[PDB]
Parts: sequence; structure tokens; C-alpha cells
Amino acid sequence: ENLMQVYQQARLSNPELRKSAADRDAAFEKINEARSPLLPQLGLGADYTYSNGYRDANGINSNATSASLQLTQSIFDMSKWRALTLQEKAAGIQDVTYQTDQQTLILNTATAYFNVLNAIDVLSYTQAQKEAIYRQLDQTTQRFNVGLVAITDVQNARAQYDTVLANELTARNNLDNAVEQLRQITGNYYPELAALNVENFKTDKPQPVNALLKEAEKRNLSLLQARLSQDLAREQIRQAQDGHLPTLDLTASTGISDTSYSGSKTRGAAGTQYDDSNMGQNKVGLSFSLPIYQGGMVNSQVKQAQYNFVGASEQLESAHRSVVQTVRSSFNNINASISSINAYKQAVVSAQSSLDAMEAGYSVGTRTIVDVLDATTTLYNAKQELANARYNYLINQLNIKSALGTLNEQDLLALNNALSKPVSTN
Amino acid sequence: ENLMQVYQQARLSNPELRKSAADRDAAFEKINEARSPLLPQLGLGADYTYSNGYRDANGINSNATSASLQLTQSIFDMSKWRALTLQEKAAGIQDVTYQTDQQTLILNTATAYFNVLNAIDVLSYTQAQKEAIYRQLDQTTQRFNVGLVAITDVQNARAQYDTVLANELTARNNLDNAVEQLRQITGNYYPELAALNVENFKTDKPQPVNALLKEAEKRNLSLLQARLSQDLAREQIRQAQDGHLPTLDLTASTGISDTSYSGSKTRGAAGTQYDDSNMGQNKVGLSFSLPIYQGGMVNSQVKQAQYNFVGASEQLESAHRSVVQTVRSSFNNINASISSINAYKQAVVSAQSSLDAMEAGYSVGTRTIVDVLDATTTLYNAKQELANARYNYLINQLNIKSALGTLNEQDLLALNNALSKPVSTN
Amino acid sequence: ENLMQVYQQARLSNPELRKSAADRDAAFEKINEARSPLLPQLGLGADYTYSNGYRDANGINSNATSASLQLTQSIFDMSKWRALTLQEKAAGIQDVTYQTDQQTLILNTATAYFNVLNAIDVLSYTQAQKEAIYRQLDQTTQRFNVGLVAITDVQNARAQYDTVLANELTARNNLDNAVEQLRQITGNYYPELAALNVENFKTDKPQPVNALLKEAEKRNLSLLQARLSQDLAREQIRQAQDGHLPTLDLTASTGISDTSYSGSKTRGAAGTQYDDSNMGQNKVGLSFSLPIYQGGMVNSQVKQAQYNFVGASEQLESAHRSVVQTVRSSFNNINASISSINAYKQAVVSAQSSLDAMEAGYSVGTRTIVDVLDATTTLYNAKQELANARYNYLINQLNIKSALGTLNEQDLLALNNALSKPVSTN
Repeated sequence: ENLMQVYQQARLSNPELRKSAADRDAAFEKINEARSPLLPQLGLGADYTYSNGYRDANGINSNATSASLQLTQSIFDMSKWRALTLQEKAAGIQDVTYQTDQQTLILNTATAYFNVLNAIDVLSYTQAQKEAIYRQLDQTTQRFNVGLVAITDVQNARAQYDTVLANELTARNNLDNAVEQLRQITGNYYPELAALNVENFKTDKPQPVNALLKEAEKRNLSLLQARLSQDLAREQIRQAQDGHLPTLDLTASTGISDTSYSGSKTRGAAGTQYDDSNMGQNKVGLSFSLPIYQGGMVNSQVKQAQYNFVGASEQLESAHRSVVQTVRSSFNNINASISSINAYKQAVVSAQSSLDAMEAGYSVGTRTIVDVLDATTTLYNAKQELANARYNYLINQLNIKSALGTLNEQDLLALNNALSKPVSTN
Repeated sequence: ENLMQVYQQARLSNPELRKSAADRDAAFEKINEARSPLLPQLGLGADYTYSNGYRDANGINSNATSASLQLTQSIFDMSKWRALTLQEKAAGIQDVTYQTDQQTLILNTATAYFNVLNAIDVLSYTQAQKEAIYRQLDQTTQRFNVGLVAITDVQNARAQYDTVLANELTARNNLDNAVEQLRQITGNYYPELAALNVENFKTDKPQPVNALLKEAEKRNLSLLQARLSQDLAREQIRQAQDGHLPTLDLTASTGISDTSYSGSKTRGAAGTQYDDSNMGQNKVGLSFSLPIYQGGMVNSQVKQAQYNFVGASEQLESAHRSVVQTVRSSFNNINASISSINAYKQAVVSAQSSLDAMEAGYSVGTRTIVDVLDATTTLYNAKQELANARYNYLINQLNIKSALGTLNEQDLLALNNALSKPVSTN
Repeated sequence: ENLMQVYQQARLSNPELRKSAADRDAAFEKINEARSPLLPQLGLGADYTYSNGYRDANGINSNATSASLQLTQSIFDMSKWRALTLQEKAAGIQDVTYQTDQQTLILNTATAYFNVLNAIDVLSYTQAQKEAIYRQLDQTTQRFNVGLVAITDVQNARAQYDTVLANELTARNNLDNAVEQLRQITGNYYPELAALNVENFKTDKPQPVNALLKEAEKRNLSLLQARLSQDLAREQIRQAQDGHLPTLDLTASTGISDTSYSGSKTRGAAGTQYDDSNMGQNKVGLSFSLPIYQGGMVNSQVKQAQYNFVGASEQLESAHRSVVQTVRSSFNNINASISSINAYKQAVVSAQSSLDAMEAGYSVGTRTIVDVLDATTTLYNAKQELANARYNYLINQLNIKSALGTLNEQDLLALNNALSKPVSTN
């Protein structure tokens, strides 16, 4: 129910987070097959085959029968080690992006949480507006009944009333909308959520921008991923270099053989050579090769890896400019939130005193209760529009921390301190 | 001209629909080559080759003249069947997404069709606004001429007139833009389109939400595609399992070769063995093999397929909760459309009576005709903003029908029933 | 500083432009390896291997020792030439898109610049608004001090003041934002930028739209790229046709051999055949093959390439509809800009005369100076909202020129003519 608990149940409800985790699992597991080729290749084959050599040596008839194990083991080829390193760095990549997605979950969660509150706010306010305009219409109606005014005004207040009805329904509708938005990252409905403890609000001042810039230089996930991409490009480079490598290898195998000769040609002077055999063999030995020159195969690849490299570096710098922009913008947004909160506070005070004034106006009955509710309307609107400003302060409070690439459950707990009273959702 | 006919010509004018159709054609045709490998592989590779030995067995010249056909046919390998099933499911995928795109074309079609209707409205009424403000400029002008109100007001009205002119030009401009928007899907410019039969609106109540839930769950295209994706992942799993398959084979080949001999070394005791060859051959037989352990080849792939599976499943549930969200939101939007239509109707009646009232004001001339056209302004603005609301009702109709995964020409035919009088576009 | 210089320093600062450049370098360089296969394949693969017979073959140990260079050279396979042509066309593609981004850098570069100007504008004027409202607060305050009015008004003016303060901070904030936006393209902060020379502002009429269309047919980069895609699809088609090609080839290689015998079975009646032999060889000759029939390999591929072709064609027409839409829309936007500029000009004149009027009002003291500054507020707001309109005129100019697929530094120079006075940024 509390934002913390909301994070808790939602910690498993997210598929994409779990999806990404599983993807990381795919990467780390893929490292295994990345290690695989270096290991020896035990194998087996078998065959049977009749043959008939027509023409010249025509009339011979020869079935053939054989089977063999074939162990093989390459030794010298660093390219596989290279690919292994690629797999490693890619794994680190997947790790980082996974953490990123975690932070994303945090953000979305908090956002969706606040939206419900805001919807409740607008709901109630639009309601009070409804009643106010309603008795406005009733008054005006009665005023026509005694004939003081033109019918046109009656229809006017009519239109006001219908309009505000639409305003009710759309808002109430937005309520459940946001509710389902919450279920989207939960899979569960919630009857109620804790109200903000506005009385104990934190008007915390921002840290100086430069240190934040430093921490940003140190620990944004994205730029880190860029650097990993760069190093990976370097790995691609040496992998392109790998083509020049001599390929030391070692075969090892044994094989049975049968083959029973037949046909009239075998008859007469078989000379043992035409006789059926039972031979078997245990071949084992080195294998090796070297490309020397291959039409410029391993040449263009080099430059390709190079362009890939420098381009990746460009992406890195782009990320750099990006994080600078983002963090500054966030900081600034926080300040904006501050000032806005100030303004709306004062507005609250204003509408309040105005309200009390008009209430006194009804105290000796100078006005109508309707008007009192008009001031009441302005009052509430100002109220949780100010609350809205506070939540915006919170969101910015996360974004800057998000900008750092840091974030944790603990910040959300600090948020959880802010919550207070239970509040029914619908 | 009518929305139905517009859809009719639209059915061929769309490239992307036809594109997707042809893509389905590709997906189906590819199933054929998916069936292909099982078929026998006939072949030929005759060639000639000189040879000149040296060192130890130096000086014995020769030249082979090989020529042989090679039919081949493996029998046991389920992995290919697996890939066939994959291709099948892929074809189902392409099918589903194709139908989806059809619905998409429908939606966009009706949308663009309505936008024109709206722009016409805004155009006309804006024009009336132009005339009204104009004659205000004239009145105020003359009022300066007789020496009354200060020049500043004159320039004010001037600004009004110029501003509203700009509004005209941008209005007309948007009109032709929308016309082109229509041509974009149609490839045709249309001088005129049918007006809505506003007199006979359909105030249908929405069905209870749960039934719609059950239906859409039963037949949404997207989630269906997800399920196909999951099944495909399972197929990938058995395909990973396929690496344990022994590979039964059957070679079948034949042909002749003539290696003529030459060189001085052949001279002396040729022993028939050094005579020129003239042999042919008819080899045929099985070629079995089983991989045994191979460094963990067919291992990591298993878990990879597994993670692929579960992640796909997570996507499935994701899309599930998603469509729940969407359909509820749609229902809600429809209700909003209802209430809005109500409100604007009443606003229409109101502004109308206000109009008639002021007209009566001019009946003894208390006002100016411009004022009457101000009431007229608010009037028609209200009118076809209400029309706009009705179109929104239509769009929501198609949307709720869309989330079902249903949709067809028929609802659009009912929309065609909604249409009435011809109206020139520009 | 001037827009031209800004473009100049920026012209190298862009990563993505340089990125695309290097990518073009890749596309070109890859043509080399595309040419590569036709070249001769020199090679080598020496190796050594022990052998030990058993069962009938038992007791005759040996160890083969082989070494051989291996040149190879294919003669006839058009598919390689085909793929070469593919690579060529791909190079053309990367070229074109590179040109696209070359325009893209320009557009944004103007955009942010004008945004900076605008931000400066709104900033200053908001400041003036601040001072005005401030003195209203002071007036109302003092008025309460002598007690002419209710406290509620005091709080009202209070609220106005805090609000406008918030507007200041967000304004300044937006200023620095835009500054950083500029740095994003440049990597450099800028103290100052040239003011527009509004006095000599251009108002050229657009060329008639049809001529612009014929011009459009010439060289939009996008559509050209589409046509290249089509031709590429055709190349894919002939490449599918290339599976019918007989594969004429030429083997050419030489190698030595040693192979030493061992074992007691070799002893006795060796018959020369059971003796060590240091043979060498110089094999050379033709190679050839032809598929005949392969289970429908090169069949489904044909239809596949065909579908690829037609789909590409559909994309081409899609691009056609696209460019028509965009160019007309641009033209229209220009017209809108014109009329808007007209309107705001007149508004400026109006507010000006109103200002002078009220100034005269203070000349004999009929009003507060604050009010005069209110007119001042409306004044400047109108002023550089009009400026904003002029920049929109410029942006539209660049847009329509962009739709042409044209654009150059020279148009930006023509823009550079428009600039005038130096202006500090913050």
C-alpha cells in the first residue's frame, strides 16, 4: 500500500525487468559456448557402400564397409579467445543495460503512483464545482420562475451544468484509467493509497552543479555502456587482425574397415590384392595451414573495423554531450519546481483568506452560499495543484538521481517517509 | 464519394497493405524451400587436371579426366522438419500482422475522411467571423470619422481584422492539407464528400465491459501473435534438441575418368599399371554419423532457447495486461464522448435562443447585425464542434471494435448509413 | 558568432555527420573486398601424421610428412560480379543518406540559434513584466497601509508577484537550456550572438507550387534513395538467377611428401612398396560443376526476390506521396508565416500608439507609470513575438529548400545577411 510496498510487489510483476535479467542469463550462458570450441571434438561416423566399376575394369563388384571415431583438437588460434572476450564485454553490456531498466522501473513506479493521487484530487475538486454550479443553476432557475430574467440566462446556467457534468465523468474516468495504469506495473488493483504528509515537506536545496557533473562523469550507465562499446570495437579490430594467424591443429582418429570384393573379374589371378580385407587403422597427427595471400581478404576488414571504431567513439562523445545536457536540465527543473511551489503556496493563502472573507460575507448573509463554494472551488484547486507541484518536486528529485545513474530502493524509502494518511481510490 | 466507396478505392491504393500481402506471399513461398532439403540433390562436377610429379618419383607425367554425377539423399534428420514447422508458424505470424494492418488502413481511412469534414466547418464559420469583425472595423472606423472614439481603438479593431484574416488563410490552408492527406491514402483528389446525417444520430449504449473483455481476450490479433511467438520459441527449443540427432544419409553417384599417362618414367616395365586409365564407376551407399560429445556444443543452446522461451512468455503476458488496459480505456473514452455530445447539444440550443433573442433585438434595431453574427459565430462553432464530437463517437466506435481484433467493412457500411448530403470540399 | 561562423565551427563538431562520413568510407572500402574473390587465392598447409595399423593391417607403423602450396583461381561466376554491383549501389545509398544528414545538421543549427534569440526576448520582457507587477504590489500595499482596501487584494498582488518571479526563473532557465542546446551541436559556449536586422526583413513570394513540384521530382534525397533500393532489388533478382550458373574454376598447386615406414611387418618382402619415399607433385587443372537439380533451391528464391521488388516499388510510390505531401505543406506554412507576420506587425503598431497615448496620460499624471509599463509589456511581447514570426519565416524557407533535397551553405549565408547587432546571451 505504501510506496515502498508498492515497489515490493511490483519488483516481480515487471516482465521486462525479468525479461532483461533472463537476457543477461542468455549472455552469461552464451559465454560458455564461447568457451566451447577450444575443447576437444569427439565424434563418430559410419558407412556402407556397394560399388561397380563399369568400363575398362568392368565387371568388378565391390561393397564397402567402414566406421570410425574422430577426435580433433586445434591448439593455436587466438581468434576464438578474441571472440570469447567479445562475449565477455557484451555480457557486461547486458548487465549495465539491465541495471538501467531497473532504474526505469523505479521511475515509472513512482510516477504512476503519484498520478492516482492527482486524479483523486481533480476528482474531488470537480465534484465540489459540480455542486456549486448546480445550486447556481437552481438559483437562476427560480429567478426565472418569478420572472426576473430572460430565458437565455437559464439556458446558460444549463450549459454550465452539463459542461461540468462532462467534467465530472471524464475525471472520474481518468481515475480508473490511472488505476489500471498502476495495475499495468503490478497486475493488481488497489482500494487505497497513502496521502502525502504535506505538513512535513522537504524544501531541500540542490547540491552545487559541478560536483553533480563529476558524479555524472563517473557513473552514468549509458555512457559506461558506450565505453564498453568502444572497447568492444577494439576487440573487433584485433579480431580482424586475427586473419593473419597461422592455424595449428591436431587430428586424432581410428577406423575399422571391411569391404568384401565380388564379381567374376575378381576370379582368376586375384593376387591377394583382389581378396577381401579386414584392415584397421589408428591415424593421429598434426594439421596446419597459413593464408599467405588471399586476394586482400584480411585487409579491407581492418579499415572496416577502424571506421567502426571511430564511429563508436563519436557515439561516445554524443553520449557525453547528452548526459551533460540532461543533468543540467534536470537540476534546473528542480529549481523551477521550487519556485512554483512557492507561488502556489502563496496562492493557497490568498484563496484561503478570500474564502474566509466571503464566509464572513455570508455570516450576515450578504452573499449566497453558492459564491462561498466558488471561493471554495478556487481554494481546493489551488490546494492540490500545489500538491501537484510537490509531486513534481519529487519526480525531479528522482530524475537528478536518475541522471547520476545511481538510484536505489532507499531513495524510494525516503519518499515513503513522505506518505501519511490512507486514502480510498474510488 | 461515400465513405464506403472511398474504402473501396482505398483497398487497392494502399501500398503498405499490398506490401504486407506480398510479404505474406513471401512467407508462404518460403515454406516451399523449407520443404526443399528433403528432396534429392542431383548434381555434376566433371573436370580435367594435369599432373607432374617430381623428386624421388620424379618425371612421371600424367593427366586425369574426371567426370561423374552425384545424386544424394539423406533420410533421417528431424531438424529440417522442425525448421519447416518454424516457417509455418512464421507464415501464421505474417498472416495475423497482415490482417492487423488491414484494420489499420480502415481506421486511418475513416479518420482522414472525417478530418476534412471538420476543416470545412471551421473554415466556413471562421469566414463568418471574418465578415463580422470586418463590419465592426467599419463601424468603429466611421465612429472615429465623426470624431468620437480615439484612434487607438481603431487600430485595435484593425488588429482584430488582420488577425482573423490570418485565421482564414491558415484555415483554408489546413483544409487543402487535409485534402492531400486524403489523397495520400487514396491517390485521388475529391471535390466533394457526403455530410453527416446529424438528424439521425445513434445514441447506442456500450456493452457491459466484461463481455467485451472476454471477447477481445478471445480474439485480439496482437496477443494471438504473441502466442504464436511463444509456440515458435518452443519450436526453437526442440530445434536446439535436434543437435543430438544421428545423421542417416544415402549417397548415390557415378561416372568415368581417363587419366592418360606420359613422360619417360612410364617407359620400361609399365606392367599394365602404367597404362592409361579408362575406368568408370557406380558408387552407392549409406553415410551414417553421430556427433558424440563435442565440447558442449549442443548445450548452451538449450538454455538459450529456454530463456528465449520464458522471455517470450513475459512478452505475452505484457501484451495481455496491455490490451486489458487499452480496451478499458476505449470503453471509457466512448462514455466521455457521450457526455460531451450531450453538453455541446445543450450549448447549441442555448446559443441558438440567444441568437434569436438578439435578432429580435434587431427587430427594433437595438443592436447591430454583426452582433447577431457573433451569436451566429458562437452558434455554428458550437454546432460542428458538436459534429466533431459525433465523429469522436464514431472513432471510438471503430476503436472499441478494433481492440476486439474484429473490424470489417460492415461497420463502415453502417457509417455509410450515417452519411447524408453532398458537400463540396473547397 | 555570426550564423555562418557558427555553422563553420559546428561543421566539424558534429559526430553524427562525421559518423555517417566514416560509414560512407566503410561502404566504399567494402567494395574492395567485394572485388576480392575474383583474385587468386595463394595458400599453404603443411602437416605431419603418425599412423598405426591393426587387425590384418597390424604391425605396419608409419608416419606421413606432407607439405604443399595451394593456389586457386575461379574463372566463371557472375554472382560475384553481381554482389559487386550490389555493393556499389549500397555505396550510392550510404552516400545519399550522408547528404541527407549533411542537410540535417544545417537545419538544426539554424533552429537552436533562433531559439536562443527567442529565449533572450522572452527573458527580457518577462523582466519588465516583473518590475511592473512589483510596483503594483507596492501600490496596493501602501494603499492597505492607509487602509483604503481589503487585505485580500494585497495577497492577490502578492500572488501575482510570486507568480511572475517563477516566470522569471523559468525564463532564465530556458535561456541556459537553449544555450546548452547550442553547445550540443557545437561543443562550445557562446557569450553573444548577432541580432536580427528586422528593418530590412525579406518578404519574398514563393514560386508557383507546380514548378516547385517539377523541381521536387528532380532530387529529393529520400526518393532517390528509394529508387536505388529498387534497382538493388533488381540486382537481388538477377543474383537469384545466378544460381543456374555453371561454376567454371581452375585448380593449381604443388607439394612434397616423405612418409617414413617403421615396424617389423615392413621387414621381409618389402617389394619397394614397403619403402620410404620422398615424392613431390605439381598438380594443375580445370575445375567445374553444375547443379542440374537441387530440390528447388533456386526457385522459391526467385519469387522471393520478386516480392522484394514489388514491395520496394510500393515503398517508392509511398515516398512519392510523401514528398508531395511535405512540399505542399511547406509552401502552405510559408504563406501562414507571411500572414502571421502581417498581423503581428499591425499589433505592434497598435500597442505602440496605445503606449504613447498612456504616456501622454502620465504626462499630466492621469495614470500610474506602472500602467504605462503594462502597455510596455504588451509592447515588447508583441515585438519579439513578431520577431518569432520572422524566424518562423526563415525556418520555413529552410524547410521548403530542404524538401527540394537541395540546401547549401549559401542559403545560410543569405540568412547571415539578415543578422546585425551583437547581443550578449546571459
